[PDB]
Amino acid sequence: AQPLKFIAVDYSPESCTHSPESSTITLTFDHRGGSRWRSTTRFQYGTFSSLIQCPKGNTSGLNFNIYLSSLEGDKSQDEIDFEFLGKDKRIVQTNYYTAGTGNREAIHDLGFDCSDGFHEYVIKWGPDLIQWLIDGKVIRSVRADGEGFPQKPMFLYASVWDASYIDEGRWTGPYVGSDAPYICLYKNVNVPVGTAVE
Ligand SMILES: OC[C@H]1O[C@@H](O)[C@H](O)[C@@H](O)[C@@H]1O[C@@H]1O[C@H](CO[C@H]2OC[C@@H](O)[C@H](O)[C@H]2O)[C@@H](O[C@@H]2O[C@H](CO)[C@@H](O[C@@H]3O[C@H](CO[C@H]4OC[C@@H](O)[C@H](O)[C@H]4O)[C@@H](O)[C@H](O)[C@H]3O)[C@H](O)[C@H]2O)[C@H](O)[C@H]1O
Repeated sequence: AQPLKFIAVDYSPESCTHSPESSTITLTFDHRGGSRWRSTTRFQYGTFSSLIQCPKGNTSGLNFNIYLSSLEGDKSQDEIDFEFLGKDKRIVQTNYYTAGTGNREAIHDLGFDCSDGFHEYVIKWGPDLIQWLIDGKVIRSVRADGEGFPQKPMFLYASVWDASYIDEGRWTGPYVGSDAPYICLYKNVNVPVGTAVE
């Protein structure tokens, strides 16, 4: 594993702040919206990790995340996700996509408030096994079957966005915004050294 130091920012770069000397990338959500960072290379399998401290206060409406995707915006994509749902800061959702088909959501109870400090989130991606880990514990394991598996090379992505418009607000809640600016911290992001492609 190696630190990720070369990133790209896909929109609203003034809402993404990188402090290389502290190995910390910070995404802000406020009246300007949010932002999204990514690796500049794709990867073909490997282990991906980050310390994450989610935003303070009433995060209803917001989605903050870290995920692998073959290309954000593509509708036939492969993906592996961690997504925090802002109305409940004591859960995280995992999911994965195969050629544009998802619908494999699972909700996990964290046992902590995801904004209380840094916690470690890890995705291990292989051709027949994917694991999600939180603070060193496997929380989900999936194996390849006839129903598809993520195999395209993928970028590492993270964003904060207002998802309150999704499913009439049932997914992340209405956006209240009482505690803007919301700041999500990503520290010690680590990506595979030898399966980067590109
Ligand atoms: O949750 C992570 C991940 O989970 C998977 O399950 C899913 O497959 C992924 O798509 C999802 O990724 C995140 O998706 C959101 C929503 O966008 C997606 O669906 C809609 C489609 O339009 C997108 O292409 C998909 O990516 C995404 O958040 C949005 O990203 C947009 C950019 O692609 C943002 O639009 C941009 O906003 C800029 C800022 O200003 C505008 O928005 C804020 C307003 O205040 C302002 O008035 C607007 O002008 C614009 O400058 C820019 O032109 C515009 O393109 C959008 O705001 C944002 O919500 C996450 O980034 C992504 O990680």
